[PDB]
Amino acid sequence: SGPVPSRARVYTDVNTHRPREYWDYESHVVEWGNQDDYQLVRKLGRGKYSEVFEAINITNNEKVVVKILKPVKKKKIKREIKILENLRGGPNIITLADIVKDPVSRTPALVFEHVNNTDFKQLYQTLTDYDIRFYMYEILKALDYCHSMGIMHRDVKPHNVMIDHEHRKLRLIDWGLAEFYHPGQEYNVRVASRYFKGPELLVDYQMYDYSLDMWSLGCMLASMIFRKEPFFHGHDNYDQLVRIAKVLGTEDLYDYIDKYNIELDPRFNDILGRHSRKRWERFVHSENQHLVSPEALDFLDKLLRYDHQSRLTAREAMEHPYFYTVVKD
Ligand SMILES: OC[C@H]1O[C@@H](n2cnc3c(Br)c(Br)c(Br)c(Br)c32)C[C@@H]1O
Repeated sequence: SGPVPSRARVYTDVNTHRPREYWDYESHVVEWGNQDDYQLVRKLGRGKYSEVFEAINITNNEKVVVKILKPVKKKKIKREIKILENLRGGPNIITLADIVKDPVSRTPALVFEHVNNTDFKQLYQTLTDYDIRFYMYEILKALDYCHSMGIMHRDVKPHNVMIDHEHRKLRLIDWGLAEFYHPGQEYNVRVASRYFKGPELLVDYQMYDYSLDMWSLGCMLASMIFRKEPFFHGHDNYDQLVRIAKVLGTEDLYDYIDKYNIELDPRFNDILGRHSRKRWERFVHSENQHLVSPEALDFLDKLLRYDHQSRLTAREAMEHPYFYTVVKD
C-alpha cells in the first residue's frame, strides 16, 4: 500500500559514489569574498528569494549580477552555493564568481558572471526554426551536465535561461531550487513554476528525479515551436493538470497514477472530465508552421509524457533527429 517507489533510469547512484563532501551541503563551509569589490549599479528586480542587481566588479571593471538573498535557512543557502560550486565550469552553467556578506541585508550576496540577455518574451517571437533547435541543444548540454553530476534543477523555465543572442551564448541560471538526487528520497513537490510543473508535482508524487526537468523543457519547446507562451496556461495548480489532461488525455493520466498507486485529489472529480489524447498537429497553424517539422513533433511527444520514467533523458534527447540539422561545434 501507499505509493509505488521510483528511481531515475540514469545517473541513479552518482552521489552515493562521490565523496560525502560533494553532496552533504549542510556541512559546507562558505568561502567569503570581499564585499567591497562589488559596486551595485541598478536594481533589476525582486523575486521570491532575493533582490537582483547589475553591478561592477571594481577589481576588473567587469559587469556582474548580484543577488542579495532574502533571509532564508542556512542549509538552503548552502545547498545553492554547494550546487553552484559543484557545477562551476560545466557546459552552459552560470558561473558563481563570488559570495559576499551584504552589510545592509545581513544576508549573503551571490555574485554571477553577467550575460547580455534579450528578454525571452521579445526573443522568442524572433527565433527561427534553426535557432530553436540550436538553443534547445545548448540547454540540453547544461541539463545532461547537472544530471550527470547528481543534481536536478527543478525550476527550468524561460526566465532561468539567459541568452546572449549576439554571441549565441546560453546560461542556465537560478539554482536555488536545485537538489541532489538520491535514490528513494522523497522531495518537496512545491518546486518549479506553475506552467512548467511536471505531472509528478501536480499529483503529489514525491519520489521524482532528473526527469522532472525534461517535462519543463518540453513545456518550453512546445511554447517555442507553437509560438504560444506558456503552452499549458493554468489558472492554478489544479487547472494546470486539467490543461495538461486536455492534451495528453485522461486515460493516460489514470494509467500514470495507477502505475504509482497514487490517487488524485478528490477536488478533481468535478473539474477533470474525460479527454482523449490529442495529436500534436492540432496546434499547428499558418503562423507557427515554419517552426514545426515531423522531427520537432516527435521530439516534443517524447518529452511530454505523464510517466516521468518514460521521458527522454537529456542524453537521449541530444541523440534525437531534431538536432541533426544543428551544426556541431
Ligand atoms: O531582468 C532584467 C535583465 O537582467 C537579466 N537578468 C535578470 N536576472 C538575472 C540573473 Br538572476 C542573472 Br544570475 C543574470 Br547572469 C542575469 Br543577465 C539576469 C535578465 C534581463 O535581461
